[PDB]
Amino acid sequence: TTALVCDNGSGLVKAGFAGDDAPRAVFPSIVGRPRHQGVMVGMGQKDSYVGDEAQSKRGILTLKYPIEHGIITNWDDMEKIWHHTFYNELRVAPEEHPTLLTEAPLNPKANREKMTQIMFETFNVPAMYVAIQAVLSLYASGRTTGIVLDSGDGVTHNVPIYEGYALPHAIMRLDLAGRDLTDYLMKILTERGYSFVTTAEREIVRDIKEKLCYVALDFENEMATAASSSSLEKSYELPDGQVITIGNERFRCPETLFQPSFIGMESAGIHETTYNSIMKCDIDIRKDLYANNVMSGGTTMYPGIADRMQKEITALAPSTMKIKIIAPPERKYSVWIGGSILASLSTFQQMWITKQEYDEAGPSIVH
Amino acid sequence: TTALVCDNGSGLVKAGFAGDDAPRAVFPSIVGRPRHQGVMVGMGQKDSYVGDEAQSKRGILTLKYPIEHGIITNWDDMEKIWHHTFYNELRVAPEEHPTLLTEAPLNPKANREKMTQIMFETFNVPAMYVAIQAVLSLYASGRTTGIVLDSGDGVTHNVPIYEGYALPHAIMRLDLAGRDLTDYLMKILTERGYSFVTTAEREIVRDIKEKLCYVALDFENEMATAASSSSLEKSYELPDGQVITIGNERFRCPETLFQPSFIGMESAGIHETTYNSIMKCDIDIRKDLYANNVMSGGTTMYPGIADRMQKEITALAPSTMKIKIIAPPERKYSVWIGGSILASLSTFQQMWITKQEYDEAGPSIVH
Amino acid sequence: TTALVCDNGSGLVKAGFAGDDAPRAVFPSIVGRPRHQGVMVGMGQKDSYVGDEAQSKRGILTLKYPIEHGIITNWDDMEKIWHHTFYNELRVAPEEHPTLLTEAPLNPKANREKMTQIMFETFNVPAMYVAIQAVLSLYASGRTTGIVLDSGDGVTHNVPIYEGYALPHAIMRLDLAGRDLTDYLMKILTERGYSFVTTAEREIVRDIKEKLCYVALDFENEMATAASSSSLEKSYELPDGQVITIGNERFRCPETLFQPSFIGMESAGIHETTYNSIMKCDIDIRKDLYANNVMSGGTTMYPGIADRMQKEITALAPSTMKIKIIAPPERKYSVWIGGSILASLSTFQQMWITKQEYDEAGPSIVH
Repeated sequence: TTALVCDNGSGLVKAGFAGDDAPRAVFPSIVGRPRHQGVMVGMGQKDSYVGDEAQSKRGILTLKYPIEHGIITNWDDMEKIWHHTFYNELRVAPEEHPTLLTEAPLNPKANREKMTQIMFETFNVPAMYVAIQAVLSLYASGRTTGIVLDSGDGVTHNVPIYEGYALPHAIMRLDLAGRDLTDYLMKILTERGYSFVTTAEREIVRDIKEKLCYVALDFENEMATAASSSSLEKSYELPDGQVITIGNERFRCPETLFQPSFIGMESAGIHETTYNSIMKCDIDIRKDLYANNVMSGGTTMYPGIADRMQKEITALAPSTMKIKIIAPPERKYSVWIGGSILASLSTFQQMWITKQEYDEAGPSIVH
Repeated sequence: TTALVCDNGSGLVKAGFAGDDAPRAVFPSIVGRPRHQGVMVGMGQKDSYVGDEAQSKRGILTLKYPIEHGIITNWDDMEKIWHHTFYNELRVAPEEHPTLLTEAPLNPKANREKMTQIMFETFNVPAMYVAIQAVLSLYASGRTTGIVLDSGDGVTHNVPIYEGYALPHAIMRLDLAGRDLTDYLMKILTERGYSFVTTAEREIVRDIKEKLCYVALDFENEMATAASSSSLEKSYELPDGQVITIGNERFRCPETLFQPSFIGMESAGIHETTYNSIMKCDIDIRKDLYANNVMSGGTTMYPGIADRMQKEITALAPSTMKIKIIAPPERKYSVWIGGSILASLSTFQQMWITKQEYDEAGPSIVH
Repeated sequence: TTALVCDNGSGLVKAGFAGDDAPRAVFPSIVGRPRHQGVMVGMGQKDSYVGDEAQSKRGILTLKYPIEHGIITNWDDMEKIWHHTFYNELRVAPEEHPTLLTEAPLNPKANREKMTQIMFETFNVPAMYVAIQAVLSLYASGRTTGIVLDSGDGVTHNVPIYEGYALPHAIMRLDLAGRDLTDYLMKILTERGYSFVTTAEREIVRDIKEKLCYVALDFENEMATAASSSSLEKSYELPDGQVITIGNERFRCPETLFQPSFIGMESAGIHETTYNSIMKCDIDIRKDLYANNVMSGGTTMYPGIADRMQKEITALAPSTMKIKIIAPPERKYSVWIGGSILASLSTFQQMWITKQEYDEAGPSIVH
């Protein structure tokens, strides 16, 4: 009966049936093989633990994310993510639900084909559709115009949409955030003697990326007050007992979003990719792209944005033009709240790929 | 029919069929040749007396323990231990029982090979398995995680196990206790004029190590109250008639377990080997190694432990972490209660070495 | 007058004035307190012996290396290393020489500050500079491009440099070798019954790490010929009289450099850190990083490298690309031969920290 909205997270895969409030299942997408000798012999141990149990059994496994730089690294682990989610989380049969899957707008072909093809032949869903994650965040936002920011660990994208069409030549992909923000945080916590070399401990770094980080209002003046003796230093507690005190680096790591030079990436910041995508759109349409800048995803939830993002864009943009930055409550579930609206509406249900069409055309003509 | 659990004591060899309550036979493992001229001529005297009769015929023999510093000194005496136990104690035929043998985790190779090989070719058992003594104490404990302490006269070991695998690089071997505690007790009883120079009399020292010793709560303050006129002095009775009054040295000898400098050993105490083995294990796993410290063996049965061990570890360990020291009732039979659980369970019975495999591979591939 | 190049060894501190051939003084960096009771009463004994005399007075002391995991453990012993070297080895006055000190590229802050600050305030040098050990090995190598390997007991590093700039986001630190290779050698010599438990005896293990070890060409086939009766076994002689015969473990211990799983470290081998640091550098620059792989330090002097290192990298690297592994004669003095070239050249002498600047800025602005 009911359609299923399953979002192919970069993080953080999100799953829930059509409507209403939020995804029913969210989990960190990890598969982990056992890296220690089995001498206990109980045995009772699984061949590979998936999440969430692989986030409660850290250090006895070696966590490997299955999606890396926005591409699925191997479909052997990906299929196990899917199977684990459908059977032992959601508890639904594939033959009972038409599904809805997500992708990234600037991702290589035939990665959507191979995906679509494997999911139809392995799980035998009765119908399917694959949406780019940015378009769904417009439905979630409830605006009919604007530039969409889907930023997750680790693929960001910048898609401009105007009432009610998209401009093909204006889409910008930054590989700037967020797994590289995790790795950069791990490199600048070494500056205060906190060395987290192992795979498992890298998750702890990610947890400090959630809770303790913030973004500055003005870099130079936050760097100034960091030099002062005042308490920028916040004390985190670690599962083994250690108390970790981080200062400067706490606001330094997210600031990378405005200066990619810090992480050593040549590309221009969110600051400039916003401006340069708007100034690749037609003159008349720019008037309503200003004041319809819509952020989304989990990596836009740091405290110091959006009024940093606002002040930076407003400084580079032409004088005497109104700029408002639209940032929804609960951006982490934005894409999913999109998907729910889509699959419930008539009539584009009948633009979904159905099994009869798949039998005829296979991976051809997916576009 | 029934499998036999036979524990290769360092002491104190322990033997009993599979299940249930306790080993059927325990004995001090001594062989003794006759050190006096035979002029009685009855004769009727055995070429060498084994225990228990060699502990009732002391002084007419020279007792020689067959396992010394955790290694079997010669298999000529060891084979006589085995033969004596199977035939004139247990009263079982070797061809009727699959056996279960024990070893130490950090013991030289090919001492397990040579053992396995001699026992298969001499006693012709139909199947065999050799377990390290620490792993069996986990089965006895009924916990799935924790650091294991097998301390017997005279090899201790410290093995960390986490659900349900072992960490290879964290095993610590101290040669600190217990035959050196016997020898140290013999050296500090000389301080009160009790000189026990002969081999036989050394057993009497060992008996005073059992009954009269205790461990302090705080060394410095027990040393203080020893200087006081109050009765720390306890009167032991000796088989010849002598009444021996020991004071300070009564709590001094076990304290060596926390300060190896007293016996002149360079290595760090149980205090520090516990901490340093935990801080060689992964950060996430340390959280559940704290509060799963499991003691075992006969030399952990002194009265003043475990709350000395507790207070000392709790002082060196990081602040705000829960530490409980798990010390079973009847630790002297712990290993054996382990072995019983192992050989009764399916399926690792079919990971035992069988005669057909021994015919094919011999001492090769025992690992 | 003349500047002094003093290399802050992890081993093995190296010292010599500016130019020409080799360091004038090399020594094992040990401080040792006396672990036995002083009953001889001559007396004439020093409070603590430093090396070299602490390597001729082993067993009466407890040797403690002052640098542990690449960090200075306490500056009380470090200052005594420095004082001993300058006064009773080199025989130079601190006020007479501008000095040159070394560090590690991925080492916590403020460990270079605290060092610089203590050495300026304690020894009152008229000028100072602190170089990372890898950059100096490029000057020694005489190449203008390439990835630098500084591997000493016990911090390795992997720094890529291209004509004539460095790439910040490509530096990799492995804590894989070499004190852990010493400890691993001590753990696998126990497999042949050679138990070297004490601190002093650990030096003897280190000496067998120098002389008798080798690296395999192909692991699986060297493991095969080890199973054969052919003489891989080499006989070492020990200062007490013992003749030690080691076989398999002789080539097993260095092989850890290609498989960190053996020592239980989660990180990827030199094999993969070489490849993964090159494939984090820009596409155009990789062409000349291939064939400019430059090794350095004392722990790269084992016999079986570099043609193992070559064959392993050449197998993982893309097809049809020339790979040469540059390994200098006398790699143990490489860093120092670097330092000599640096301090002799104009003009970056005037980028050294001078006393006037230290008076003004102190430990601030060392970077």
